Amino acid sequence: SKPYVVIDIETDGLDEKKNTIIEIGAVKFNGQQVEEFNALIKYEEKLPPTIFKLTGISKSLLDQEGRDLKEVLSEFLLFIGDLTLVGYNIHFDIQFINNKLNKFGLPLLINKTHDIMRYVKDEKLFLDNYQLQTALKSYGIEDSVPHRALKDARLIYHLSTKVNKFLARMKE
Ligand SMILES: Cc1cn([C@H]2C[C@H](O)[C@@H](COP(=O)(O)O)O2)c(=O)[nH]c1=O
Ligand SMILES: [Mg+2]
Ligand SMILES: [Mg+2]
Repeated sequence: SKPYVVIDIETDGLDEKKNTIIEIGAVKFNGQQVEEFNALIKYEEKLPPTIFKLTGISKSLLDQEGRDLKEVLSEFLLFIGDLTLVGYNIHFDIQFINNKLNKFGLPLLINKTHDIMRYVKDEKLFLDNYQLQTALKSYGIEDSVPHRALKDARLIYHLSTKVNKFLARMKE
């Protein structure tokens, strides 16, 4: 019943400093209903075709639909406000987002956070592994993970509504 925002990003690599954000997505429960945020990011580098393999995102898509990262980050800060942020291995997203906020002279995140993966690890002890895809199956969600920011955030949000220990902490 408390508001929260599930966040997810896609990147061109794993290094918060040297790699960059190519898509941001978020699903906000504002206390009454759901709202959504999503932007692809303009990109001037060489996207490792392994990124194309994983996400389906190409240079052509970023050129055609991408938006300036600083502008998008400013809008993202307005969308989340000071609400609790939720994710799946959320430190990955926070490390990238804070690195780029700092780079552009924007405020950094000070939001409280909850990580659905932590709750899954404690509830589903016998999972083969703890990739998001594996966790979803364990809770009766058979969707394939597309590795697109808003689509993944929707799946994480759906998962959040099925993890009782998380819901108990967010109640009231
Ligand atoms: C799964 C995976 C992700 N990544 C990067 C690119 C993805 O956009 C970003 C976040 O992953 P994700 O699709 O699960 O949300 O991390 C890699 O560089 N190699 C990988 O094997
Ligand atoms: Mg992710
Ligand atoms: Mg993703």
